[PDB]
Amino acid sequence: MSRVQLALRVPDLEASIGFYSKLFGTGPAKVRPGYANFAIAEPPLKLVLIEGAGEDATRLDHLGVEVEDSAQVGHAARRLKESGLATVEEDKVWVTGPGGEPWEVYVV
Ligand SMILES: [Cl-]
Ligand SMILES: [Fe+3]
Ligand code: NA
Ligand code: NA
Ligand code: NA
Repeated sequence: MSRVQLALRVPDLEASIGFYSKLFGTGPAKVRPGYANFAIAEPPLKLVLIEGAGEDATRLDHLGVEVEDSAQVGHAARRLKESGLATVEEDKVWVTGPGGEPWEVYVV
C-alpha cells in the first residue's frame, strides 16, 4: 500500500494544526518549530504543514507518495525514468510536473 503526501505552506502553523486536528479527528503525529505532520488512515494521507513566514494564504509546498519499502521507491524510480520523466533520486525519487509542482516518492 501507499498514500498521498500533501505538503502545505501555511501562514499560521498553530491555527492550521487546530483546523486539521478537527477535520481529520486526530492530532499531529509530529510537531517541530514551523513544522507539523499528520498520519491519517481514513482517508489514507500524510499531511505536512510547513509554516511560511509572512504568507498571506496557504499554498502548495510539494506533493508526494509515501510507500512501504525502498524496493517500491526503486520500482517507481525505474518506471518513471522508463516513462520518460526526468528523475532525481536520493530513499526517494523526485519528479516535477510541467507547471512546476514537485512530487517525491519516498519511504519513511
Ligand atoms: Cl512530536
Ligand atoms: Fe515531503
Ligand atoms: Na517551536
Ligand atoms: Na483516520
Ligand atoms: Na506512484
